[PDB]
Amino acid sequence: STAGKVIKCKAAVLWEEKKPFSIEEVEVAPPKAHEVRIKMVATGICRSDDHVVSGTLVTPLPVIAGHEAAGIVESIGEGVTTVRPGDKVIPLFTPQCGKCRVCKHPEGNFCLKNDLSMPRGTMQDGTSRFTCRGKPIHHFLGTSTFSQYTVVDEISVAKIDAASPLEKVCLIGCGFSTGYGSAVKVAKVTQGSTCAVFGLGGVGLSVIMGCKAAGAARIIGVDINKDKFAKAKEVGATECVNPQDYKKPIQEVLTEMSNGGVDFSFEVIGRLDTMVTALSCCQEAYGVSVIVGVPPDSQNLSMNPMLLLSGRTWKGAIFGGFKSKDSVPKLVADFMAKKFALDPLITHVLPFEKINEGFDLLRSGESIRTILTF
Amino acid sequence: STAGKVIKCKAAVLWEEKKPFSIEEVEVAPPKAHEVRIKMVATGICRSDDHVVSGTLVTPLPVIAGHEAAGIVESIGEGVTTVRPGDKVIPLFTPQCGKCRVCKHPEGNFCLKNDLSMPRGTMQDGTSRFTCRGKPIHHFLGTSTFSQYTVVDEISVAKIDAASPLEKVCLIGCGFSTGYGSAVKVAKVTQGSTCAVFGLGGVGLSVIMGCKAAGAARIIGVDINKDKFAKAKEVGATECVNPQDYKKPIQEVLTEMSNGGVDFSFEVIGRLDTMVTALSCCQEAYGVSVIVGVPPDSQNLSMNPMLLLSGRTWKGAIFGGFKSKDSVPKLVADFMAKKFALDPLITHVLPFEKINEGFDLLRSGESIRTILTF
Ligand SMILES: NC(=O)c1c[nH+]cc([C@@H]2O[C@H](COP(=O)([O-])OP(=O)(O)OC[C@H]3O[C@@H](n4cnc5c(N)ncnc54)[C@H](O)[C@@H]3O)[C@@H](O)[C@H]2O)c1
Ligand SMILES: NC(=O)c1c[nH+]cc([C@@H]2O[C@H](COP(=O)([O-])OP(=O)(O)OC[C@H]3O[C@@H](n4cnc5c(N)ncnc54)[C@H](O)[C@@H]3O)[C@@H](O)[C@H]2O)c1
Ligand SMILES: [Zn+2]
Ligand SMILES: [Zn+2]
Ligand SMILES: [Zn+2]
Ligand SMILES: [Zn+2]
Repeated sequence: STAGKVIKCKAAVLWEEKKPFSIEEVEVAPPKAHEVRIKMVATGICRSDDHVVSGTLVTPLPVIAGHEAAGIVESIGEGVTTVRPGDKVIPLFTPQCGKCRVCKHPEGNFCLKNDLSMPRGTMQDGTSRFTCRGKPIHHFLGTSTFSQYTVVDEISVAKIDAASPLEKVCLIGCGFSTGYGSAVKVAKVTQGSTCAVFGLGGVGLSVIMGCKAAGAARIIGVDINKDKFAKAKEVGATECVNPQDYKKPIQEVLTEMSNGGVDFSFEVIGRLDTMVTALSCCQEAYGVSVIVGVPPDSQNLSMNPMLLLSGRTWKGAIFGGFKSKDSVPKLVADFMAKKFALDPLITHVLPFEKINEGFDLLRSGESIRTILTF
Repeated sequence: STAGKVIKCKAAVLWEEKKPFSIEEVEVAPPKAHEVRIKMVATGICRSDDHVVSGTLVTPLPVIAGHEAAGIVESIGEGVTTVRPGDKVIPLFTPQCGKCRVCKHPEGNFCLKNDLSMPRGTMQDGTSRFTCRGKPIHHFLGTSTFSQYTVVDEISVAKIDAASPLEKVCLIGCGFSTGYGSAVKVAKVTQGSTCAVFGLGGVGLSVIMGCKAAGAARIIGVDINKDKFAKAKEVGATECVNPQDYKKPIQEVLTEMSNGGVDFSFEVIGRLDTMVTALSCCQEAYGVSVIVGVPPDSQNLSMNPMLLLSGRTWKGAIFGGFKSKDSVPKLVADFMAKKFALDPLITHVLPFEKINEGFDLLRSGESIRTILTF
């Protein structure tokens, strides 16, 4: 609660890979010049947080993962000008300093002040703000939402409507924005088109939501988990296909289904094989393929360049192509006006303490988005 | 010679790979329904015809190669309505049937009636038209321009200006159009942008040409052949770099001089390695890399997908994204209106009979385009 000095609270520390999270008592230091201390309220568990544990996404340990949340400004640091104490807010794993090359660029959004290309696991000061035992804990994407209190650089935080249901709205901190943005912003799905979405998780279902918004005619969901097909159909999919039901490669199935290939295909899983399969399944001469999922640390993929030479465009995108600060509050507003629904993504809600259970639900396949409340 | 039946003439037949062309006598058969027989006046030597001789580009031998040329209609077949005997024309290696899904699509240009994805070496009806010695000979991309006379289907021929200079306009058959289109049409170079072009041959120089037309503020040329530089700077290049002069990876070099990467890179050589180096050297969040060169048959390239996750867009294109039949006439017009110059690309003009010498020049590095005359 209240402060101007070190706060002691509970956080979900990950000490080693492939191990459960240890909810421990951490000392969260006060915000410095241009930083804000936020009292967390809810956090969605995304597969990227899971990649940290399984070691697919290399970032320094010990660490406090988490990047999809909504909280409340507990205090403000020297120089802050964009938020104030008591303000509802959303941390931003993709920052927007407003000064670098990309921020200037009217299209690019992968801000040069991010901690994703080369994780230091720090505050921009190059310092940590957490300590457990006596040891300093790293930050994740300068967000670290698996904690009652976290401190973010102003560059990495966005003010949201005071009437927002922080428990719903946290999905806009990643899952929905990344997925919905891939469809509408990065691939620019056209009306009457035909799309194919590989991966029916919380981000994948969001991509389907975006294709429906963008007026697509057919939305083919693809997943090796038949159970996902209901939600997929409920949020827009015109049909779902399970690769395992077939005796021929899914590209062939998809091309034939779409008489020649899909207009837009999306990879929202994170593995080398589906990325290429998704590319190949779209129309050879003008199909667009967008890589949305996060692949394993240092793995290369092999592909035949003639796939491109014909006329195919392959892209990738972080955070749905959205300029972070500008977009999250505008998105939250659209939610408020009821232009899209988040409920369909939310399968579970557990108290933060049951964090490990939420990840088990993820990994087992019974959940889409499980929200942890504080 | 005029006619209504077989015309016995001369041509360069490639009987076996990695062997010179044999200039000999072939029998060119009269055009069937919707076919046009054409008397050739001039042809350019592109690297793709060399790929055929090297076996890098697989197409059934024996074959009569050649894809960039211009000539005059000697005769037409039953049902033709878009050309007449006496008309100047350019045979299109990328057809435009106007009926298929790609042709009806606003941006696609790779017609579904092309003989490039699965090369049969024939004509629309699956039958040849050339006989040498006594055995039938194959067609190349439906054009086969290294012959005094050839036959093409109505969908692979465009009528051009009756006043156009054929030993010039023949470069629009491939080299210019494909290179100019890659910049202007495919990548869509923006004014003020920083471009990079790997490979300074006829096709590369034309890409430079288009970048200038697009308003590129910086256009860097990369080549291991130092002697190409002058002609590059001459047609638009601002700088020229020779990878072999540095002790560090070319992408490091290119990313530093462009302060974090170029806006648009083009691969116009045809190698797996440079298609990746071109991709990496462009800005991570919004850079665009276009593949123009033709890779070796069934070779795959390895690459790290994070490159795309950042925000980069990778594309490829045939004939510069140009819908063949309607664009070629319009491009010839712009030539007539002095909108662009083809003269800097032409370093030699040899008699058709000296086709071998032309190829040797190409291969020795001291040529850009050699025009062969009939
Ligand atoms: N680009 C970004 O900004 C970004 C942000 N957050 C998450 C991501 C990534 O997106 C990916 C999805 O995240 P999520 O929705 O939270 O994940 P979630 O794990 O809920 O969904 C993954 C889905 O893919 C399915 N799947 C797995 N293997 C296959 C397969 N081989 N073939 C077909 N289907 C398969 C699986 O059944 C599951 O439903 C993951 O890699 C996550 O790290 C990217
Ligand atoms: N996409 C299409 O529709 C299309 C049509 N025709 C040809 C092409 C292809 O375009 C490519 C170029 O044609 P071209 O302009 O006739 O060939 P040309 O040989 O004239 O150009 C090749 C140039 O690349 C240079 N080069 C070689 N190695 C390197 C290297 N390692 N690094 C940098 N530069 C290098 C080389 O010195 C030469 O200057 C070729 O691969 C051809 O097969 C594409
Ligand atoms: Zn995420
Ligand atoms: Zn920035
Ligand atoms: Zn060519
Ligand atoms: Zn067509």
